[PDB]
This record gives sequence, C-alpha cells and structure tokens, in this order.
Amino acid sequence: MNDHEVDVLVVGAGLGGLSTAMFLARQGVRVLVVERRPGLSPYPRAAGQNPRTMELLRIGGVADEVVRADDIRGTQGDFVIRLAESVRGEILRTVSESFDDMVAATEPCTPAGWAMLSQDKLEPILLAQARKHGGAIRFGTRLLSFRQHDDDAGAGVTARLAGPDGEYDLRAGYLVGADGNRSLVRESLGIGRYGHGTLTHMVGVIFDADLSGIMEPGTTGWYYLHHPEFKGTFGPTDRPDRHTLFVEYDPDEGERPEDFTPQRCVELIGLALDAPEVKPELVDIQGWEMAARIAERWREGRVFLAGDAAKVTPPTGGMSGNAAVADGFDLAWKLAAVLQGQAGAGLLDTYEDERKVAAELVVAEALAIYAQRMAPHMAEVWDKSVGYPETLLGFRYRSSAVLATDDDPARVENPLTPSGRPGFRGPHVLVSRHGERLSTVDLFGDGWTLLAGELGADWVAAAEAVSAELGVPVRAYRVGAGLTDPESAVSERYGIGKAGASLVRPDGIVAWRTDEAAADAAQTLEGVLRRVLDR
Ligand SMILES: Cc1cc2nc3c(=O)[nH]c(=O)nc-3n(C[C@H](O)[C@H](O)[C@H](O)COP(=O)(O)OP(=O)(O)OC[C@H]3O[C@@H](n4cnc5c(N)ncnc54)[C@H](O)[C@@H]3O)c2cc1C
Ligand SMILES: CC[C@@]1(O)C[C@H](O)c2c(cc3c(c2O)C(=O)c2c(O)cccc2C3=O)[C@H]1C(=O)OC
Repeated sequence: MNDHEVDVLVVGAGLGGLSTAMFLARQGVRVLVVERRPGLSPYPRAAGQNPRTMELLRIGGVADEVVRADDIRGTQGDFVIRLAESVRGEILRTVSESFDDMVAATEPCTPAGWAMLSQDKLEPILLAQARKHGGAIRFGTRLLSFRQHDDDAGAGVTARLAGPDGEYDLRAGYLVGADGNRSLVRESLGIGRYGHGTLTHMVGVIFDADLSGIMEPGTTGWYYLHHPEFKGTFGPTDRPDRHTLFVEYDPDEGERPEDFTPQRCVELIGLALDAPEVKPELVDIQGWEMAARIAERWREGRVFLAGDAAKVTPPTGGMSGNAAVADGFDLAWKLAAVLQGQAGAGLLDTYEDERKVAAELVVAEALAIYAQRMAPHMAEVWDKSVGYPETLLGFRYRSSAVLATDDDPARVENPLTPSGRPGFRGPHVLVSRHGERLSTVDLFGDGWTLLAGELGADWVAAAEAVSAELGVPVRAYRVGAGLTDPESAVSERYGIGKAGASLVRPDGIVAWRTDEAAADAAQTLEGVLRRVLDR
C-alpha cells in the first residue's frame, strides 16, 4: 500500500488552520494547508492576543516576533475600552482605562500578557513558522469532497481538490476542517450545530481618515457606541489613518446591507465621530450576521473541525481568533503524539471533550459581554458572565487525559486563586533555575513536565525511567533542588506538599497530581502516563 502523501491536510488558512499547521509542523508532522483564496487576506478581522494565546505562541517560538510586529495600539502605546454615545464624546462606562491596566488585570496568574496584532499581521507569522518547520501551503486550492478509509484499508482520508491546473486527489492520514463558519467539511459530514443561533446583524466599514484633528491624543481604543441614531462599535487598526466601524441593523424591521450605501456609511461615520469635517475613504462595507453556533461533533473518524467551523461566537470580547489559535494548539499536540506512536487513538477523543466545553465557555462569555456592553436589556436571556479571566485562564478540562479525583461540576475557577487541580492550568509561580528567574508556566510545552516536592527525588528519577519507557519527553523539576522557591509556594499552589508531584501536559494543563509519596513512583507514573496517552 501507498504511503499517505501528507500526514495532515488542513483546510483553510485563517487563524484556526494556520495555528494547527504551525504547531503540527513544529512537531515534525507533514502538513499541507489548502486555501481557496489566492492569498492571505490583508483585512484586520480578529485582533488582539490574550494571555492564554500568548502562552501558546510562546510554546510555538513566535512570541518574540509577535511582540516586535505592528500592533493596533496608538503612538503612545495605549488602548482604552469604553461605552460612549459617540467616539469623541462623553463616556458612559470605562471597561479598560489603559493597556498597562488590561495586562495588570491577569498578570498574577500568567507571565504572558497581551499582544495587539490584527489578523493580517498574525497570520503571516504563523504561516512563516509553519514553513520554517517544514509545513507547506497551497493557495487558489479548494476542497471539493473527501472519502474516508477504515484502518484495514488505510487508514486515511482521500480528498479531492480544485487547484489552478484543475482537479486532483490527495491522501492524508487526517483531514482538519478549518474552513470557516459555512464549513464545507462540517456540512458534508451532516453535523448539526446547537446554541442561541442568530444574535444580531451588523455592517462593518473599514475606512481611511485622518482623525488627528478630532480625536484627543492617547485616545485609541475599542468603543461601544450607544448613539441616539444607531448601535455600534468603533476600532483602530495598525495604521494610524485606518479605522473600523460596525453598525447594528434590524432585518425584521426591513433593514438590509444594501441600505448601507457609501453615503449612509460616511454619514454614520460622521455621526459616530461627531465630526462632519470628515471625508472618509471607504475600504470595505460588509454585512455580517453574528451568532452563537457549536458543532454537535468535532470529529468523525479522521476528520476534525477546528476554529469557526466548530464554533461561531459573537465577536464581543475579542475571543474569535484566540479560540481558533487554541483549537489548533490542542489538535496539533494530540495529533502529533498519535502520529509518532506516543499515544493511541483514544487521545484524539479528548479533543472534542475538551475543546467543545471550551467553545461553550467562550460563547457564554461572549453573549454575556454582548449584553453588558451592547444590549443591557438582554442580560436575562443568557446566564451571567462567569468572569473574563476565569473563562480564558481559569477554565477547566475533563476527559480521559485529565485524572481528577473530585467531581466539582464547575467549569472555571478564579485563576488568581488557583487550586492546582487536574484540568486547570498549572499555576503561575515565580521560581528560578540556578539564577534564571522564570514562571512555572514558562517551564511547560516541550513535552511533559513534572514538578516534584522537596522530598520527591524518587519522582525525578521516575520522570526519566518513564520517558525512556514510553518515548515521551518528561522534564522533571524538584523544589529546593534544581528549581529555587524563594517564597516556598510551588508545593502549595500545585497542591503537591513535600513528597508529591504534579504532571503537566504539553498545553500546560495539569493531567494528574498527588500530595504524598507513592510506594513505587516509577510504577505509578507509568500508570498515569499510560492512561492519559491511551497506551
Ligand atoms: C470576513 C470575515 C470577517 C471577520 N471579522 C472579524 C472581526 O471584525 N472581529 C473579530 O473579532 N473576528 C472576525 N472574524 C472572525 C475571525 O476571523 C475568525 O473567527 C478567526 O479567523 C478564526 O476562524 P477560522 O480561521 O477557524 O476560520 P476563517 O477565519 O473563516 O478561515 C476559514 C478559511 O477557510 C477557507 N476556505 C473555506 N472553504 C474552503 C474550501 N472549500 N477549500 C479551501 N479553503 C476554504 C476560507 O477561504 C477562509 O480563508 C471575521 C471572519 C471573517 C471570515
Ligand atoms: C483588546 C482586544 C479586544 O478583545 C477588545 C474587545 O474585547 C473586543 C475586540 C474586538 C471586537 C470586539 C470587542 O469587544 C467587539 O465587541 C466586536 C463587536 O462587538 C462586533 C464586531 C467586531 C468586534 C471586535 O472585533 C478586541 C479588539 O478591541 O480588537 C480591535
């Protein structure tokens, strides 16, 4: 039989696809992205990288390019978030007072912070890093259909593509559908979505205008507009002369995208800024229906949904791109481990179990923010916010790859007062290696990391015995030994006492822990690893 031609075929070159590819390629996986478009879009779309995204971009080795690249903050390096009636006008409520304060809000639970690139800046950095690690991409190439092949006859997926020289077949070991909300992939498998559904409709206008005259210095940021005439939002880009405006509209009242003529648009831009000296130059006028939809299934056989295809969230709270990047990270490291023989196929089921709950957390937070910031009258239709940082940083996973003892139904915890329980991020704690001062969080992501208590030298020896046994990297660090704890807080935050240990996954999530010593640390650790990796 024939070697697959590629290990993974990723469909779509938005953030979900380029993430999955960059993190697959870094792991030595042969991955091909195909993209129907002739090139990456220059449009801003989703902007801003949250601290969880930043933690994964760090793992992925692109964090330093991300920080150097052009962001959307103003020339004074600041960014404000506000409800107002008009942009240059009087503030109804301030969500974030500055950028330094936005970062400050979660700094004690993470060493990563925020970045502020638009989608068109971030995608080129993903794509470049995928390519440097051996990934490949084909533009102007469209997926027509695919067939699947059971393990006897393969296993694999045969996909049919429409490129420039016409049609052809490609065999992959896996197919990832990162092909957007109207996903050819999801729709082809006949998978339904659930959730609130249509939320609202809005028209986006990207436009050019020098606001140097009508906006006071340092006033760059995101604005929720509650104007007598209209409902909307207003945003910066990475060019000081380019901006975005969104305006709500009712189709049931008879309003249509067609009504937002260049005229209406310049008019509403006039209104939003409360300056009519403005002559904008309109770049794009695009109607958008906002919704909340989650795929019933994130996987059928060797086909996976990732990104918007798996879940559409209202854009409110800037989580759209950040969730795709994270779906991709999860998919990557689990696919890599299975493809290399480090795990059995059972691990792939954790993808859905974990990222499908994450999708629900993201959507719920987005609806709640829509209510609090755009539609205060809707706050009851949906559960109240569980908290922004608890959703992005305090989230918990349950699956076969999380060995939890308790059964607390809570899906988040305060990330500022962490438990160290399985399923949550291993807590941020400042420690140092022999002089190098780092967060416990910066210790994660190569393969598996194990943290042992002061007395747990047996756990350290096990980390090597088990790596060798299973062929998985286990980096082990012991407190008071090769890892300095000045405040003596690692044991306490991770809940490992003096003699226990905490096993942390490739995405920085705690898989397992104990607060005491095992009878045979190597036997126990092997058993724990065999289980979460499906061996
Ligand atoms: C037009 C547009 C505007 C957006 N604006 C905003 C915004 O202002 N603010 C915000 O926060 N978020 C916005 N987003 C949403 C945000 O971009 C996405 O949530 C983020 O990109 C994650 O989505 P994704 O990559 O999974 O899918 P997408 O970003 O939709 O990428 C899917 C890609 O798959 C490609 N594709 C589709 N079908 C095929 C096929 N059959 N074969 C090959 N390729 C295919 C598409 O060309 C597209 O490039 C917008 C998205 C779109 C599509
Ligand atoms: C700091 C970054 C941040 O996440 C701040 C905030 O969370 C936010 C962002 C983005 C959007 C919306 C946000 O509220 C938002 O409401 C929205 C919307 O209602 C309708 C369409 C698009 C958007 C939308 O693109 C992100 C941002 O400011 O990017 C420029």
